Amino acid sequence: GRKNLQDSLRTQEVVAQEQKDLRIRQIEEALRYADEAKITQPQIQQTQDVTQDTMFLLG
Amino acid sequence: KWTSTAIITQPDVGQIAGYNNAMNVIYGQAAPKVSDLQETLIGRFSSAFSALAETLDNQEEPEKLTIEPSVKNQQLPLTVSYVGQTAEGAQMKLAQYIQQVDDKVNQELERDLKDNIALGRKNLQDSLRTQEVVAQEQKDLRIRQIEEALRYADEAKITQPQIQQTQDVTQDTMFLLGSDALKSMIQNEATRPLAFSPAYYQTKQTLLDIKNLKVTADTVHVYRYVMKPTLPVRRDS
Amino acid sequence: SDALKSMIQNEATRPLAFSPAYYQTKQTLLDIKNLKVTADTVHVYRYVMKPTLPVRRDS
Amino acid sequence: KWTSTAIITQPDVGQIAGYNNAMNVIYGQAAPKVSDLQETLIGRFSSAFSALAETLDNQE
Repeated sequence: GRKNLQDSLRTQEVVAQEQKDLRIRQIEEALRYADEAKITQPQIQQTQDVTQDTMFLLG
Repeated sequence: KWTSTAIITQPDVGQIAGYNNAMNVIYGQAAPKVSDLQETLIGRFSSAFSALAETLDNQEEPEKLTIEPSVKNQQLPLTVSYVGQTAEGAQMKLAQYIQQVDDKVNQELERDLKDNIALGRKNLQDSLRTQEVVAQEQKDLRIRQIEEALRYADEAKITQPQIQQTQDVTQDTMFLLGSDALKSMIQNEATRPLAFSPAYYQTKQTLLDIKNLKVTADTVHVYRYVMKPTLPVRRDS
Repeated sequence: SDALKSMIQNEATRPLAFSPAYYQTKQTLLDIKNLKVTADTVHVYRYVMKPTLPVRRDS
Repeated sequence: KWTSTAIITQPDVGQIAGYNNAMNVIYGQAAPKVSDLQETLIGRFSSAFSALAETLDNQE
């Protein structure tokens, strides 16, 4: 069971890394788009946990 | 010449639990039923036992293996008996024959289990492939709406925010976000992350577990020994 | 007016309004085309007893 | 001269399940009911088993 569990935790890290890498790509695309739109500044004085779609408000 | 006896009872309930879980995943909604699994295991043994017993009965040899309920001393379950021509031999053969039948069924169960898995791999692989197409199509439509919106915006005379807070909205209203952001999305249309169907991601989770999966079908038994074969002092035939 | 003109100018393209029947049609088509079944590993019988000892009589 | 016997019982329920589930879910009122699937499988099993026996008796 412990051998299984150690394997499972290992495979799971690989899936996490792939997702982590994909989100970082979406962030790289969002920056060029935000500059292009002419938002190079915060549209809110606040900061919040924010999805890709509403991300642009961060500046 | 000499009758050696052994006493047996029920299946090992625990051992099959993993076979039952796997079977539920593969078959799913269609329903493999619990009932049919009990019938498939019990059937491999039944059919196989009867045949061995059959072969022994027909030959003009005194090698007679029989089953009926009989008493132990403290439990009444099934008593199995074998008549051998030497006492030591009746005890050895009886052990060997119950076991040999255990091995036969376990190999038939392992064999069917393989068959279940192979059917599941064709089905998963085909579903996964189909699911991507529908998602990519739906996506291609949403991209089209982003294009339509841009055209609408350039006519509408809104090229910049009429709404300060960004949100997702359909092509008729989208233009209010402003043309400039819309122009970029179209320009970089290809890189955008691919859309997933609620079914698709589920499929991937299931496949992901399936490769991890542990299951037994070589150490399962269909009987347990209450009394293991003993050396006889009975000269009944 | 500005939006309303754009819609008329690009009248042809406009999305299609679809009934529940459309989604049911694609749903049913997708589902038959995946399906697989059994064809030789299916039995409709079980043996309580495997053919046995000939010394019996019947008519 | 010498007669062989076998004893049989119910169908293997899990294996037919898919055929029945798919059929009802996809078609609805339009193709066979769970009852009608059942009736049809047995009507077919029963007519064939009996027909082999019938031909066989009639032979001497």
